Amino acid sequence: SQIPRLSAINDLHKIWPTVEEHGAAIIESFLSLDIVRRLNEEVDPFVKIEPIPAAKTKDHPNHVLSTTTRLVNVLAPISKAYREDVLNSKVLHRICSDAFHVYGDYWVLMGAVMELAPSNPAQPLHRDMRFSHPIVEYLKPDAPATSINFLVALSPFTAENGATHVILGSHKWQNLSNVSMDATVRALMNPGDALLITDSTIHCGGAETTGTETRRLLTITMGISQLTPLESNLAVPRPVIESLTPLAQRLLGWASQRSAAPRDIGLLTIRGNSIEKTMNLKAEQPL
Amino acid sequence: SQIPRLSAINDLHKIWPTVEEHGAAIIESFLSLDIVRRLNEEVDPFVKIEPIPAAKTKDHPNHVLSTTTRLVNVLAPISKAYREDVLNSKVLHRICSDAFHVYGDYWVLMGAVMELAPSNPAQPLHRDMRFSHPIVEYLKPDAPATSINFLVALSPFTAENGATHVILGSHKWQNLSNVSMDATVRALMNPGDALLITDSTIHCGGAETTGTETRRLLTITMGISQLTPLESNLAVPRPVIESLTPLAQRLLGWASQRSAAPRDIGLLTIRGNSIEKTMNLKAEQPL
Ligand SMILES: CN1C(=O)c2ccccc2NC(=O)/C1=C/c1ccccc1
Ligand SMILES: CN1C(=O)c2ccccc2NC(=O)/C1=C/c1ccccc1
Ligand SMILES: [Br-]
Ligand SMILES: [Br-]
Ligand SMILES: [Cl-]
Ligand SMILES: [Cl-]
Ligand code: NI
Ligand code: NI
Repeated sequence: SQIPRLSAINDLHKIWPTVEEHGAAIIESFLSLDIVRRLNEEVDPFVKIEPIPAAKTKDHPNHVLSTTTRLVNVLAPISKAYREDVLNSKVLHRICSDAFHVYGDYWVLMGAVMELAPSNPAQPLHRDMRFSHPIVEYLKPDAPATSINFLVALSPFTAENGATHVILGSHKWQNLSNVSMDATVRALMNPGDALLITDSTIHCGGAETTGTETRRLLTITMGISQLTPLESNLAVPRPVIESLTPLAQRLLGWASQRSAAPRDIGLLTIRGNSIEKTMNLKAEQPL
Repeated sequence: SQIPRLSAINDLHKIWPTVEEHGAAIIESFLSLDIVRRLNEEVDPFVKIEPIPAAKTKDHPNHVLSTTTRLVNVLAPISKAYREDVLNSKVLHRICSDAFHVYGDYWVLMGAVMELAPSNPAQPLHRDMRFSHPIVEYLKPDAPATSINFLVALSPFTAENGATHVILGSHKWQNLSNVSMDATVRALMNPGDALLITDSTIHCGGAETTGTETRRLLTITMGISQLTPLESNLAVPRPVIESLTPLAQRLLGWASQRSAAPRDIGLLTIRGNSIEKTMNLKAEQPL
């Protein structure tokens, strides 16, 4: 059976329950085509200048991604559409608050644009977070998901051009001897549609088989504020940060965070006060 | 039987193995009396001006600590002795690399001076991290410790003045029906001695029974770089940060971090480069 498809408008309350059951759901029109167009236009140049993932120039090379893959993260300074429209997505925030209520506050572990070159091979079937957060492998099997991944199509996802594979129900698997491409279904998606998976969903990028098509996606890993992001916004200029909403500032680690503990003592606090109170960080200041 | 006592000089390799077995160890002369004297002198005024833990002025009040308790964190800007001597402690770094090798890089979750007023009541028996990191409760029982706590005496720890209680072996307990003050032994310590416990060691601050003695400690929670610190150094001036060693900068979240994954892709990275490379952060620059 196929990946459940849900409306961002009509089925909002059904999205997280669907992922919790099946380990994957397609959110049709997660981003409007206007937001996709502005996002694509803004990141275009940064994708073109991005070297190979394991470039000898990098002191944090990515040895896992194929040499044809280009990944651009820390999108806040690059993209007005990302910092304003995506970081304040009503649909994203409803799903994340549904997903992470047991733990507390959530933030962006990584927002990245990925462009796959023609003839990009299929990724091995995997769970995310295993190259950055070894801790997640030590969580009890039934522990609520500590991160989820919105794979947003920025170009068409087809069977031919390497649309994502998922194994439905694999987020609940402990024994992995049944892991095979035989067990997968595809995320066929229009630009702005999003495939939502958990950190336990077994999945992979598909094989690009046309030899002509370039596939692009926005991957948003949302995780509990108790886990360290893969990416830093420490070098984002304060003018850009102060142009954001307080919620967007929190998602980029420019605010203190709270756990769901009844008498929570907080994260990234400064002698009982928040980052934002201490540094007198203003919000929604046009540049 | 009593908490094992070890020399910082002679028994360095024995410290972590001792804690892994018994859940607690006393490191005699962890800090020299000179470092304790300079630390005490530097934090003295900040302890005196610190309001009650749950002060109505705070947007992150601590509702757990007794009203008599004063906790001062983000010590880097306050204390030269902390930022230089403590953050670069050869003994601390050997123990942390022994403790956290399975996970990867570690950093400071919180460095805090705590002063307990005369007649401070005993804390309830507890595990640390339960008011900040709900995630830790979902770790498999046998998961390696993701944080440890150095409770460094800055004044004498006596049975009379509320020396820490620990239950030896309690870091391996799953059933907690045997938790009682009957099962505890005391950390009797001279200034500069440290009680080392894990996030699973059942322990409590003791009852101050003299009505005259003020007890002070430096608590250093060291944790894997995959867990978010309780405290932020985001507001520490760049001059102070650039006065530190690269290792000290990493411990305060002013560097990218690495996991122990064979093909680690890193934490707090910026398009495959480190915070320190990106921002051209210099180190060991006198003010
Ligand atoms: C390596 N790797 C990434 O770089 C990555 C990229 C985008 C979003 C999350 C993410 N994290 C991963 O765990 C990851 C998985 C992965 C596995 C197999 C093949 C290629 C990737
Ligand atoms: C509340 N609380 C703290 O504030 C604290 C202080 C120093 C170092 C770590 C730390 N984290 C805790 O988990 C904690 C435990 C705790 C439990 C019972 C009573 C009083 C404290
Ligand atoms: Br993909
Ligand atoms: Br104590
Ligand atoms: Cl790839
Ligand atoms: Cl207390
Ligand atoms: Ni993946
Ligand atoms: Ni404690």
